[PDB]
Amino acid sequence: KKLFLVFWWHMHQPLYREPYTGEYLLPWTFFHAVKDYYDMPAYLKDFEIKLNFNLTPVLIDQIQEYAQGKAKDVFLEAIRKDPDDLEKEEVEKLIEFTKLNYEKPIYRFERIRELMNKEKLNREELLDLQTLNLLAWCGRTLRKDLKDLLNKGRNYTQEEKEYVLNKYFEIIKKTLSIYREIKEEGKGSVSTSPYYHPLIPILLNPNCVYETTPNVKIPDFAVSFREDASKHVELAKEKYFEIFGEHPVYMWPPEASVSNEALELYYEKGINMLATDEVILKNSVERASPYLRYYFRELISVFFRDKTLSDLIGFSYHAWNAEDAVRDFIGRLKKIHESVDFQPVVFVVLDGENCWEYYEENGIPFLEKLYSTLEKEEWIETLTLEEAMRKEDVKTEVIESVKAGTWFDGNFLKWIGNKEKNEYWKILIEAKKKAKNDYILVAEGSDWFWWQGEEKAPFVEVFDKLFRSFVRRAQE
Ligand SMILES: C[C@H]1O[C@H](O[C@H]2[C@H](O)[C@@H](O)[C@@H](O[C@H]3[C@H](O)[C@@H](O)[C@@H](O)O[C@@H]3CO)O[C@@H]2CO)[C@H](O)[C@@H](O)[C@@H]1N[C@H]1C=C(CO)[C@@H](O)[C@H](O)[C@H]1O
Repeated sequence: KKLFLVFWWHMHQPLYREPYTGEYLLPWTFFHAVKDYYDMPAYLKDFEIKLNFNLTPVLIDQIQEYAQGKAKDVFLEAIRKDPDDLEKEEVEKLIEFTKLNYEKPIYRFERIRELMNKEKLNREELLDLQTLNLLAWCGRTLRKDLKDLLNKGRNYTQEEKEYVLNKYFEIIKKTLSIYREIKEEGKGSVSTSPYYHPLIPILLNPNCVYETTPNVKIPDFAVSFREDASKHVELAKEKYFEIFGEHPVYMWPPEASVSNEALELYYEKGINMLATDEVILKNSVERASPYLRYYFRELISVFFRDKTLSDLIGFSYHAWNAEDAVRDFIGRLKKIHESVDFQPVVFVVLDGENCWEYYEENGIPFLEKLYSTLEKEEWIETLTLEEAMRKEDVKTEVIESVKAGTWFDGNFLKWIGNKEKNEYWKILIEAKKKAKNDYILVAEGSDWFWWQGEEKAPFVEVFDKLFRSFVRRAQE
């Protein structure tokens, strides 16, 4: 009697490329590419387990642009330059980026603490600030290859910085290749999402928000987004087809967001299985066990992630020592295994790149111990999405209706329902009436609405510039 364990690591960035200048106004795609997007699948080179991944099409587009040498990344240019060539504005951006990241364990260099205590930085201090920002985002693979430069911690030269940059771009250039490799080796399945990571249930029917939050105010949706919802899914199938050579049959719904109408759309577009959140299941059925494969109206298979386990990795275990965290996680799997007489399917589904910066050593001791342990546990079998979808010795249940929501409290309030978020929807609605090109799809991404109207969101001015620039460009 096995426990079936399914990891599904979701990878996404919104489009940081400003459409009029072509400039990447934030470096987050570059930094998560060199830290996470190659290294997370590359664990499969060292550990005999299965791991699955979601890649959004808009993330893939940007990874490609960086790999081809065509991304004009303004923050990265401030890092690359000799400090004597830095603009006043660039020194400020560097310092402010450091301030934002200063307390994360991956930034634990005493030299960074020194540099932020200084009133004015000379050329050598700015080289250290530049290079330590780079090295803070070093991924597992190059953490081994560049170990000696990392331990130096100070006194970096321009040549050493450029060496690190070149190795980082080598990692980016091999990123799509490693997803193709682990896929064709059967070591993991790769899914995608609707193209720009929108909230499909809202695009199909904004009234679905009242299924969970009847008191919310939303703007006047005087235009239909139903066709755009279909386009996000169809364009995502095409982008995935181009990269991996087949149409995707697994999709991760952005923000775990489902509704009865969204599930119908995914079915109509040929998607065979998706996953969503345990809160949705609890809101939708009485006996809400996440350890079964569900069939929505006999149309499409649905797994509900184990929210506790997913949240322990995503939010809890950074505050734990690595050995104790793995002990805790394995202990919880043992409890699940002996809590049922059938073989439970245990989906662990979360962002694949955002939690690690808060762990010691970028989460590498944790994942190395976790994967080493799982590799050898005889009562656990990790599965690909394909194996989970087609496995015969599991329990199943039919579901006729879901209550529309997301994995954030089972509702849509993180993206709609206050004056500032509603203003973005109003802007989008107005622009859609006059839209002439697919930049309107870019502006439908969930990310713009998440950062709008929030207390101190970092660089929200940049997200705002991007959203409004895409909305402007969509009408031209
Ligand atoms: C400002 C923020 O930008 C970057 O964050 C991006 C994430 O890295 C991406 O993975 C993507 O996240 C979305 C997920 O895919 C989705 O599943 C859901 O979880 O929503 C996410 C938000 O839409 O897109 C993000 C940008 O939209 C950057 O990587 C990240 O570090 C930056 N976070 C800063 C913000 C705050 C306050 O919230 C601090 O807590 C962080 O420490 C800062 O680094």
